[PDB]
Amino acid sequence: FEERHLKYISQLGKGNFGSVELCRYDPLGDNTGALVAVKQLQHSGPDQQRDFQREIQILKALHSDFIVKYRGVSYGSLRLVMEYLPSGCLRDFLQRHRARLDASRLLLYSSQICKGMEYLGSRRCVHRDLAARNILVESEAHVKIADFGLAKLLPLDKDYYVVREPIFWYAPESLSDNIFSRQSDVWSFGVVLYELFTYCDKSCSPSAEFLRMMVPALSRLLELLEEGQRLPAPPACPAEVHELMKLCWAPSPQDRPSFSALGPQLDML
Ligand SMILES: *CCC(=O)Nc1cccc(-n2c(-c3nc(-c4cnn(C5CCN(C)CC5)c4)cnc3N)nc3ccccc32)c1
Repeated sequence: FEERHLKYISQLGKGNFGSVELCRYDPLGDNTGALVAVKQLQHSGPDQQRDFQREIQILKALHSDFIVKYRGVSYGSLRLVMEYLPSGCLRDFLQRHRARLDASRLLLYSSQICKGMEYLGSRRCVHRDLAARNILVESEAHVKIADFGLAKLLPLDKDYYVVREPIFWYAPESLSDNIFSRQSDVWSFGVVLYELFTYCDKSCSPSAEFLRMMVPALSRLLELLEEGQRLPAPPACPAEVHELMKLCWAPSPQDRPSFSALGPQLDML
């Protein structure tokens, strides 16, 4: 993509180090292009540049109807071009349209994220940042997984990555030892199920609820969880959905289900 032809339209979100923009790719120069989401880093230390170059590679190598489709890059500051999903992130989506959405639909959105994550597993990829806010809505019927800004691939003959270089979605062994894995994303998925069936309600949000249950955070959370404390059953959440969450939140990652194992259970409800 030629920088000069990525004609700016509007800004969609603004982060700590980097922000995303809405653009139209009009190479013919006649206001008739294709609408893409473009991502840059503004003020960013070398640590954040190395990360952005992986995202571009990881995201490029993924081909799944439940992950944001990479389109290309620009100038190489390097800009990452992706498809535009105008319904915006699921967290804010479930809030707005809470009335119209029912359990059946939340199951559907679960199924799709499950399948999505599963695919990441097959690629030996750990999202490390899986939550309702990092889901996006294509349509009422379709959601895609997003922000691979903290995604890391597994070392070629290992099931886990110890990261040296967010908190309420982590697993104990990620809180305690900064160990990350497929099996840790299953934990995180347990949390997104909570988020889904609370319609991401701010009041009983994962953040609020763990704060209401308890000196710093990481260590107070790691202790709570180690002691067996988990997030509450959401108001009207069905029994099977609540059970799948508990299984997702198992202390030992080897005992947590796989997305391969999760999918069929969610789909048969
Ligand atoms: C709920 C959290 C949140 O705000 N997330 C978020 C904001 C901005 C950009 C991304 N993001 C994209 C991406 N975003 C959109 C998008 C964002 N907002 N909209 C709608 C605009 C119109 N209004 C009325 C409703 C909201 C659309 C569309 N397409 C994409 N690709 N992509 C990435 C990739 C990495 C990080 C963040 C991304 C998310």
